[PDB]
Amino acid sequence: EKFAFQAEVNRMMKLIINSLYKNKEIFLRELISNASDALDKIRLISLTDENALAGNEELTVKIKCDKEKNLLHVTDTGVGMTREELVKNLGTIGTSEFLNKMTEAQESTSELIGQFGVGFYSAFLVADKVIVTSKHNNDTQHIWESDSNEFSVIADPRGNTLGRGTTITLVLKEEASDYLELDTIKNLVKKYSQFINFPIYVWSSKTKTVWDWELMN
Ligand SMILES: CCNC(=O)[C@H]1O[C@@H](n2cnc3c(N)ncnc32)[C@H](O)[C@@H]1O
Repeated sequence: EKFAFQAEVNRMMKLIINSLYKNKEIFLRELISNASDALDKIRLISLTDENALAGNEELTVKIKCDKEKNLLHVTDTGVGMTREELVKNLGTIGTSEFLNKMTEAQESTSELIGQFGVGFYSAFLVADKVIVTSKHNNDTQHIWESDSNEFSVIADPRGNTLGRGTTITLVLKEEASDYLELDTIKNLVKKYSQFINFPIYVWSSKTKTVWDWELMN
């Protein structure tokens, strides 16, 4: 259940965190970009697999703020991940070139992070803990969590609650509490969803005060 990150991943997490220090809100752009890719994959599968979308008939990205819990949630209904995939895909990693590319560019990698497929780690810039709950058609719902010093994966004792997809839950750092603010979230989600071809909603409030999904693109 408990794993260590690959040496290269530790170096990469540090690089990413060190360079994006001043431009932190791109973590949201990167997570949204990953959710898009997840949806594209499931959509490509729905073409050859008639049952692919069985677990969840929708193809969306929903974001919600839990200010009391101090949590940020980014859930997609994409391909999702198996237990093995959570361990390999997040715990392991043009890797060597990217390393030299990043260092020589820090001595704006904001674009070089999205280029390569490692924007997920940028979450650690605003979170102390990152939790990945995911449901894949060929496995049971699992949870991956890490504070960057190690990571573990277990079976979700809650069972299949997603159907299919992934929820990225970020335990926000104290100085990152502005991201629990709906409007701070909407400005960032409306800015980073304008290129995404799947609908992105933010659990917002309207006034008396009812809550519901508000589309962002
Ligand atoms: C190096 C960081 N790891 C990733 O972003 C990879 O992990 C998996 N991943 C990350 N976020 C998601 C997601 N929301 N849905 C599906 N796979 C994901 C993909 O294979 C990514 O390429």
